[PDB]
Amino acid sequence: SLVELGKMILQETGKNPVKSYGAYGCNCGVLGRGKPKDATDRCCYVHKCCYKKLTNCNPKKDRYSYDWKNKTIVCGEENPCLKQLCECDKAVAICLRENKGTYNKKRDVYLKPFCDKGRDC
Amino acid sequence: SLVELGKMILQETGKNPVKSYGAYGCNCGVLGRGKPKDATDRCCYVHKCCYKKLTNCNPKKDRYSYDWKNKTIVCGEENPCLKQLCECDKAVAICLRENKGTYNKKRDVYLKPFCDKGRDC
Repeated sequence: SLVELGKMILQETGKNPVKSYGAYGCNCGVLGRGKPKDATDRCCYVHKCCYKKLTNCNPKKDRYSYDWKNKTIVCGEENPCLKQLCECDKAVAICLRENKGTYNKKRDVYLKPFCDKGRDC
Repeated sequence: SLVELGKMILQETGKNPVKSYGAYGCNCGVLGRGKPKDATDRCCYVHKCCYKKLTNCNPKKDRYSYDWKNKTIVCGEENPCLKQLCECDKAVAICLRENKGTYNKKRDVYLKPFCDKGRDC
């Protein structure tokens, strides 16, 4: 859920996940997918397609455990669905950190007027 | 939708809805419910119980029309679902305005600093 995902983003990027990625581009936050605007948007695109392959758990509400060892997200053993979900969340947190260099404040809202329909995952 | 809900909260409270309420307490913003920490937190708890009654529409995605008359939110006539959704969104904006005097900036973060399981809607 967002408790784990938002914490990972905070730990990797240092940014408020709700205010910085709650509605970034066409793919970051809620409101689904779309053709990505930038590298940051592409990370969230990757992420939501990771989520869609998961069907035995609920990424929105299911909780899971992980720990922070040597400043690295270490996913715990849960079951396979929850461990797969942990890995999706870890991947996007690292991705967003690596593309902070091109984060653009221009694209942080909720109407999505220019977002095109995304291709199938 | 999210657009109308955020616009209402801005019009009533004068605050940035995402920065001020995107993660306030246990019930404001971020998905999930819990024992409210104060009155502002309780406004969002009632709001999420309001949403759960609705099945014929999507609260997050479905747009509805409302108006601003005599500095008052006035819901348009929509269908019964969208009308009830507008009235839920209107009540949460008014409630947050009413309880601004006890707004506690110790409480606007998303990890759910640790909330107890909420009572049933």
